[PDB]
Amino acid sequence: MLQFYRNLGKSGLRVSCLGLGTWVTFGGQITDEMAEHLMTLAYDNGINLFDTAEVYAAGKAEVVLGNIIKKKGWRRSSLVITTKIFWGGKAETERGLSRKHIIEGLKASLERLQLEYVDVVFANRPDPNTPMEETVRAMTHVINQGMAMYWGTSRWSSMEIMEAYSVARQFNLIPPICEQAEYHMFQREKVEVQLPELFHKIGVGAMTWSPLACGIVSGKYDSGIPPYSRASLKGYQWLKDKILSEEGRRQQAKLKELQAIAERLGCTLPQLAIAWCLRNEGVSSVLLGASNAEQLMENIGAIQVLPKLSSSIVHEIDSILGNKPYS
Amino acid sequence: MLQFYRNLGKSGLRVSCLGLGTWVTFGGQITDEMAEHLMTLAYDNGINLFDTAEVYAAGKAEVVLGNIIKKKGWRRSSLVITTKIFWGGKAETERGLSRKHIIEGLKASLERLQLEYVDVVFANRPDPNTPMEETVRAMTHVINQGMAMYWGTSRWSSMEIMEAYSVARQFNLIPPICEQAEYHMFQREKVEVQLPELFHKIGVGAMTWSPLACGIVSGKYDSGIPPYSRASLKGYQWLKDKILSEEGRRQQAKLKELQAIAERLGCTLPQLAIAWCLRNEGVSSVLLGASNAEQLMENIGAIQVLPKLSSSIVHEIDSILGNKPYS
Amino acid sequence: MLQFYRNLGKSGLRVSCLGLGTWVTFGGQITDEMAEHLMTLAYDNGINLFDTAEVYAAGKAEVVLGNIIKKKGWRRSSLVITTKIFWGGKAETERGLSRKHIIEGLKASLERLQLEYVDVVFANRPDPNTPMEETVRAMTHVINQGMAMYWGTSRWSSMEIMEAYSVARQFNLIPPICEQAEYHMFQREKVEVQLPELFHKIGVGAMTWSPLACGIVSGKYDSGIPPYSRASLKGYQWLKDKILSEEGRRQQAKLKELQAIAERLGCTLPQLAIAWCLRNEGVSSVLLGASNAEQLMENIGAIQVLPKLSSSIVHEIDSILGNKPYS
Amino acid sequence: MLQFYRNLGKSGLRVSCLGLGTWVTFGGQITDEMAEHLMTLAYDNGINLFDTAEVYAAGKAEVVLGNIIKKKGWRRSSLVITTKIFWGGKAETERGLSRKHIIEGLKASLERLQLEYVDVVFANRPDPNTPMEETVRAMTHVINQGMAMYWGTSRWSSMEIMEAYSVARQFNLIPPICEQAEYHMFQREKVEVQLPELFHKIGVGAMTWSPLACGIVSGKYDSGIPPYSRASLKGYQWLKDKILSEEGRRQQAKLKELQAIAERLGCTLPQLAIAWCLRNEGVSSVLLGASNAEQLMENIGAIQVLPKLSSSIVHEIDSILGNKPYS
Ligand SMILES: NC(=O)C1=CN([C@@H]2O[C@H](COP(=O)(O)OP(=O)(O)OC[C@H]3O[C@@H](n4cnc5c(N)ncnc54)[C@H](OP(=O)(O)O)[C@@H]3O)[C@@H](O)[C@H]2O)C=CC1
Ligand SMILES: NC(=O)C1=CN([C@@H]2O[C@H](COP(=O)(O)OP(=O)(O)OC[C@H]3O[C@@H](n4cnc5c(N)ncnc54)[C@H](OP(=O)(O)O)[C@@H]3O)[C@@H](O)[C@H]2O)C=CC1
Ligand SMILES: NC(=O)C1=CN([C@@H]2O[C@H](COP(=O)(O)OP(=O)(O)OC[C@H]3O[C@@H](n4cnc5c(N)ncnc54)[C@H](OP(=O)(O)O)[C@@H]3O)[C@@H](O)[C@H]2O)C=CC1
Ligand SMILES: NC(=O)C1=CN([C@@H]2O[C@H](COP(=O)(O)OP(=O)(O)OC[C@H]3O[C@@H](n4cnc5c(N)ncnc54)[C@H](OP(=O)(O)O)[C@@H]3O)[C@@H](O)[C@H]2O)C=CC1
Ligand SMILES: C[C@]12C=CC(=O)C=C1CC[C@@H]1[C@@H]2C(=O)C[C@@]2(C)[C@H]1CC[C@]2(O)/C(O)=C/O
Ligand SMILES: C[C@]12C=CC(=O)C=C1CC[C@@H]1[C@@H]2C(=O)C[C@@]2(C)[C@H]1CC[C@]2(O)/C(O)=C/O
Ligand SMILES: C[C@]12C=CC(=O)C=C1CC[C@@H]1[C@@H]2C(=O)C[C@@]2(C)[C@H]1CC[C@]2(O)/C(O)=C/O
Ligand SMILES: C[C@]12C=CC(=O)C=C1CC[C@@H]1[C@@H]2C(=O)C[C@@]2(C)[C@H]1CC[C@]2(O)/C(O)=C/O
Ligand SMILES: C[C@]12C=CC(=O)C=C1CC[C@@H]1[C@@H]2C(=O)C[C@@]2(C)[C@H]1CC[C@]2(O)/C(O)=C/O
Ligand SMILES: C[C@]12C=CC(=O)C=C1CC[C@@H]1[C@@H]2C(=O)C[C@@]2(C)[C@H]1CC[C@]2(O)/C(O)=C/O
Ligand SMILES: C[C@]12C=CC(=O)C=C1CC[C@@H]1[C@@H]2C(=O)C[C@@]2(C)[C@H]1CC[C@]2(O)/C(O)=C/O
Ligand SMILES: C[C@]12C=CC(=O)C=C1CC[C@@H]1[C@@H]2C(=O)C[C@@]2(C)[C@H]1CC[C@]2(O)/C(O)=C/O
Repeated sequence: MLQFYRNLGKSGLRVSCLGLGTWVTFGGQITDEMAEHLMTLAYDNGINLFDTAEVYAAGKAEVVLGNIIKKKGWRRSSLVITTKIFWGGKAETERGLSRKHIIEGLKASLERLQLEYVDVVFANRPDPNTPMEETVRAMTHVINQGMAMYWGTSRWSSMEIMEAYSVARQFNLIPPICEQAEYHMFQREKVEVQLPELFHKIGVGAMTWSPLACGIVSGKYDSGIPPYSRASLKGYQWLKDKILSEEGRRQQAKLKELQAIAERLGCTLPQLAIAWCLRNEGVSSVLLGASNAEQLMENIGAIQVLPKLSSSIVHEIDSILGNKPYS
Repeated sequence: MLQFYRNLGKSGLRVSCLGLGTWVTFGGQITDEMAEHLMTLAYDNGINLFDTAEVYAAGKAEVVLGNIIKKKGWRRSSLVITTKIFWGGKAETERGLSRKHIIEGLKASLERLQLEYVDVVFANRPDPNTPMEETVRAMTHVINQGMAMYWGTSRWSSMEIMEAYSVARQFNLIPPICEQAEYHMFQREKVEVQLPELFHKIGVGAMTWSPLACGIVSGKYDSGIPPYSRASLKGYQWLKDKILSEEGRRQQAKLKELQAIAERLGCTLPQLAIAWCLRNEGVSSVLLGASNAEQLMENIGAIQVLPKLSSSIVHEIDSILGNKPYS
Repeated sequence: MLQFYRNLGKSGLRVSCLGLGTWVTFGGQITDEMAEHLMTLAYDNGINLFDTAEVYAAGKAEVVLGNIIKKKGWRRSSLVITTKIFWGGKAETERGLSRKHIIEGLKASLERLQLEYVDVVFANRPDPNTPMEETVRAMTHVINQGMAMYWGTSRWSSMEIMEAYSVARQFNLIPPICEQAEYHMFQREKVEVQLPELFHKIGVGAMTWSPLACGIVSGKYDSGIPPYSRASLKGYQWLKDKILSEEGRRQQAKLKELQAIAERLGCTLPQLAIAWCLRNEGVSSVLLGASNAEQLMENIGAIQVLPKLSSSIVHEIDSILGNKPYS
Repeated sequence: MLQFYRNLGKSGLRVSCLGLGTWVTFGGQITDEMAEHLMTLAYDNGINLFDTAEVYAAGKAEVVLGNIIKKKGWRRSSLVITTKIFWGGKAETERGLSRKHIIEGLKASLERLQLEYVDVVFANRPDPNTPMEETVRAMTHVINQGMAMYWGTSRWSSMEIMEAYSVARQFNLIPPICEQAEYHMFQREKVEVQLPELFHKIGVGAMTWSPLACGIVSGKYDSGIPPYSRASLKGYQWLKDKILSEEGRRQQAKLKELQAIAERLGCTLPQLAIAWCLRNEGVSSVLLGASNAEQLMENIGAIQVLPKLSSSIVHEIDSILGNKPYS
């Protein structure tokens, strides 16, 4: 049976199995009014996890997220707000995981969010120019300063996450509680094989992103790049190329076969994809993305699909994908 | 000879052998005017220990306690105020011993109390969803932040209290100074056998609660549930059932025999019961409960009974109760 | 050659070899105007060390000391202000070295002093009811909170000071930098034998008090208790009895012989006594006491006596006193 | 190829290979208007490193630097501001590396700078009267207090820097990230031989000063002390004597030969000297000094000289200097 709320890794932080992200949309692709409606729908449906980053829309995503929280007046204690730090400006010192940028970056993010603290502050990616000890000491400092409750990693290799733990235990600092990693039918290796090891060894939880591979898994690009789609937005040529790549067309081919299973289960492809991401209880929460209310409500409906993901169905999906990693 | 003031465990915190609790009464069963009178009587009689919790009357108990302190103008340095954290709201993240709720919960409690800090912050019960290290780190954090002077446990098993100590010594954090445990003639095992071990091994003190078993030991329920009694209050059906249970009637049977001893000593059953709780010097303080001034003054009179609790009397009481635990 | 300024123990805090205390006088025996003049004379003569305590004149000494500092406008960075904590009120919890009283006591002292911090906060005496770890953790906390730069002990045995060091090194806390001990011709054992060991082993410095044994060494009580003398003040019967005791008269007998040496050196008995206290370079600073400007200026003149304290003179003084401790 | 921005030692702090210092000039030799122009030129040319000290012009240098930052409105996150502590006043306690002066000194510097924190706080020189542990604990404290991001040493021997590291690792404190050392054609030993060892062993970076030996390397003193030159300023007789010393004239002799190489490379002597200081990648940044815009722009032009410092050129320079240290 699905437990809607679960611990993020071994930490005491309880999050909904689904969260709502703000990449591309908040302060960018969608209006603040649409953003307000989406967050309200999420909150009213039990979602307590909202993710953002200092880099999203050059800080505007955080401003919008913060405005909604203040306008709606929801109790701060009922929300789990997370933000990621790494890209905070054009100046040399305004990027990275140095103590200087972690403190300056988080302080600026909190100011934009109109919050005293975030529940989890994440390193948006690894920093090849800053030693682990400095970063872990900085993360520990902002937590001790009450600017964050916990910290986590994103896009870090399992060895790098273990290195952070090593530094934390050697210098009696605070270890990370979660790794925010990409997870969907076409990106499974890290989450299915590596993360479970980190959970058992050092309690690291898995909060996944892009469950629909930026919308690709929806099947919407089955015949070209639809107008208004993310892949058609300015600054997202990389996504369009990926979709139009040889491999991208392959993916669409497999999606048609997966569509057959969805109809069979009585759900949509996106609902099948999102439910699939939560099938295994190694994933603490899946961060959703949505440009409108129809998509968000559809996505939230993935919860009803879970009970239907039998061993046979899963095996059938693995046969189609043909990318089941080795354990 | 009885020493009215004593250290709470091995810590330097000095508390009166009797304290006044706020469960059921403050902000609930009794008026704020009655609450003011009761706290004033306690304070004027040397009591410096006052206990509350974020969950009592949904925060109203703390508001009332805080209003009295401010109105009476007693020096903060002359008071020992304690509050318990665990149930702070209906949202998923508003309960438990996670760092998030410990900080948010205590901050909200202090705001209601109109205090900068409590002397002891207690975990109201064990949290099966939060690792010990997180909880001990959080408790240590609020103490270092000046929101609490010390921390303690409540309703924790002796192994769990030792686990908190283990974590504290392994990561150089602050260990707990006290366990708030139930203690009365019908619940003796933990306080008489387990707590003494913790005192000698890790200095944990014992602050006990419900010395009259919610009023049962008073003998008032000898013939049914009296009107206005706690057991007749809305939301306390559990107490009524307990009193009307097979075991509950048994307890009343033994109380009649204990009543004979009380008359013999020239005191009331409640005074005998409370004095009994303080007979052994393993108990640092007993938290009293009272819905009116007659009960409180009667209860405080238990101090004069102590000198009379001879070895013979104690043995006689053990014979009647027949529940003397094994050491 | 005498170095007027020296390190307090092995710490980096530099103090004048003479300091000015506030016991009995400030906010008590002398007017605030006299207090202002005395502190000004001290400061203008190079003294940068001023000592007080929460217990002196029930907090009034600190208020007077603070008023003078604010009125004169001396740079805070040019002063070394020390206060002692232990007796802060009539309530049970308003005394001792518990974390509660150390924090509440120092906070109240700083408020009275109108200062953000003291340079050294001292435990006024040992606390038999509070474990060392709690006290050292509390002292470390107020230093980390910026309420004090360093901490020290007073009236503690050399074993107790070593215990504080043990706790500090075991839990990585801050060790004490100084012990404020009584030192004069009739009380030499601890300072001459024990303190030097602590300096070499754990860097503890010696700041001494009552160099004239409350005025006894001045010879003023050679024929009874002079009017207006400290021994004649209300609340100082203990001093009068000490002076009028069999041992006290003995002391006066030896003082007459010491007076002969003083005349010979061309100085007064008090100057000889104070210079004697600084003869050995094991004493970092001697805290002076004075009820008027004549005494203070006389006392400060002890510095010119030092060059004259030859080995012969010292041996001659030891012969008269007959209390040279064993090394 | 030259990387304009580089890590300061192994820390995550990224600095421009050239920085601008404020010694002698800011708040002293040059007007605030000239200072503003120089800092603006530096900033606009990519320099993000600005150095000062509490002792420069008795605090006026920091005031001027702070006024410029506030007036220009540059983002704090785009700047790396460093200040040095040691000489903060005439009083005994207003100098040194004691916890008292480190905290009071840095607090006063920040107030003058109108900044909440500096990126790096440096000990301006070693303190023979303060134990290393006290100093490292104090440096760690101001960093934890958010008054500085990191700390460093200046003018410390390689053994003393290693001692700071030893203390930091023994007591789990923060180690230094950089040593600010003198480096130019006539002072090479420490930077070329000792500092590289510290970089590899404990990650300490090298930020060098006086690349032109106070202007001597410019060749301007080839025929006496030019009017308005630093050596002619009041309070700099020491520099004049050094230039007019036997050794100083020698240096000028070698400068004439170096001038030949400069012309050959198509650059000025100062550009050759500064580029020389950056030839080796063991130096993280070179702090420039300038009394006017012509000098600063000339100095910044040293960057174009680097590509020209071939092995032959370097060897030729070593032959002339004849002071190549032994590795
Ligand atoms: N740590 C990291 O580096 C990263 C973190 N994240 C986090 O994860 C969150 C989710 O990632 P995101 O890539 O947005 O998620 P998805 O992969 O689920 O893509 C969501 C996007 O796909 C489209 N879509 C969503 N639902 C449907 C539907 N039912 N039918 C058709 N199209 C649909 C929408 O785009 P459109 O309508 O414009 O086509 C929407 O914006 C982010 O907001 C962020 O918080 C994301 C990436 C990286
Ligand atoms: N840590 C934990 O989980 C717990 C902590 N506590 C703490 O302990 C405190 C005391 O517990 P509580 O259960 O109230 O204590 P008791 O068991 O002593 O019960 C007190 C209640 O019994 C009745 N009573 C008291 N004295 C007399 C008397 N002389 N004659 C007749 N009836 C009397 C009153 O109820 P009425 O008049 O309504 O019948 C009164 O409210 C609490 O306020 C709280 O601070 C309590 C429980 C749990
Ligand atoms: N840590 C601790 O427990 C203690 C700390 N202290 C500290 O030490 C300081 C000094 O101690 P205190 O006992 O006052 O010092 P002294 O033993 O030097 O006694 C000073 C007193 O003696 C008299 N006196 C001083 N100089 C002369 C003189 N030249 N001729 C005649 N009489 C003189 C005055 O008293 P009068 O004129 O009234 O006779 C004066 O108040 C205190 O203020 C306090 O800061 C002191 C005791 C204990
Ligand atoms: N940690 C420490 O103890 C020390 C740190 N420092 C730091 O290093 C910085 C730089 O040191 P500084 O000694 O000023 O540097 P330089 O050795 O480069 O000397 C700079 C001075 O030389 C002259 N000069 C500069 N460029 C030219 C040029 N192109 N042609 C002719 N004359 C020129 C100017 O003086 P003028 O025009 O007056 O002749 C200028 O003020 C300082 O500002 C400070 O921040 C410096 C010393 C010690
Ligand atoms: C949540 C926690 C504590 C607070 C925090 O900010 C970060 C972490 C991360 C790693 C956790 C840790 C614990 O609470 C204790 C854990 C969970 C540990 C990993 C192993 C662990 O050491 C363990 O399993 C004890 O049995
Ligand atoms: C554009 C960006 C920001 C600036 C930049 O110099 C380079 C990149 C590359 C990749 C980006 C990144 C982000 O902005 C954050 C992204 C987009 C990341 C990949 C995933 C990501 O990490 C994230 O957070 C998902 O939402
Ligand atoms: C009070 C204290 C210190 C402050 C605090 O917040 C919590 C505790 C709890 C555990 C205590 C501890 C001590 O002070 C030292 C003690 C009392 C210890 C248990 C054993 C102990 O280690 C001991 O016995 C030294 O002899
Ligand atoms: C109602 C409550 C709160 C909400 C809830 O979901 C479940 C319970 C159960 C048991 C309760 C608890 C409290 O509210 C606090 C209580 C009442 C506890 C038992 C003792 C207690 O721990 C305490 O503090 C005594 O006063
Ligand atoms: C001043 C200091 C540091 C700051 C402080 O608040 C208290 C102390 C007390 C004990 C000191 C300590 C030191 O700085 C290092 C010392 C001085 C130590 C005793 C021995 C020592 O460990 C030593 O000798 C190293 O050689
Ligand atoms: C009166 C006092 C305070 C109250 C009390 O219950 C008992 C005493 C006894 C001894 C006193 C003490 C003080 O007040 C501080 C004194 C006077 C101490 C002896 C030296 C002392 O420690 C000190 O500080 C010298 O100045
Ligand atoms: C920057 C740092 C961390 C923050 C800080 O305030 C000071 C330092 C100085 C020393 C550094 C340290 C590290 O981050 C880890 C380093 C860089 C270390 C020296 C060796 C090191 O231990 C290492 O090499 C791990 O591989
Ligand atoms: C004058 C000064 C300050 C006062 C003093 O009693 C003695 C000196 C001597 C040497 C000086 C010093 C400074 O003022 C800072 C200087 C000038 C240092 C040598 C280099 C220095 O350390 C520095 O910072 C370069 O800019």
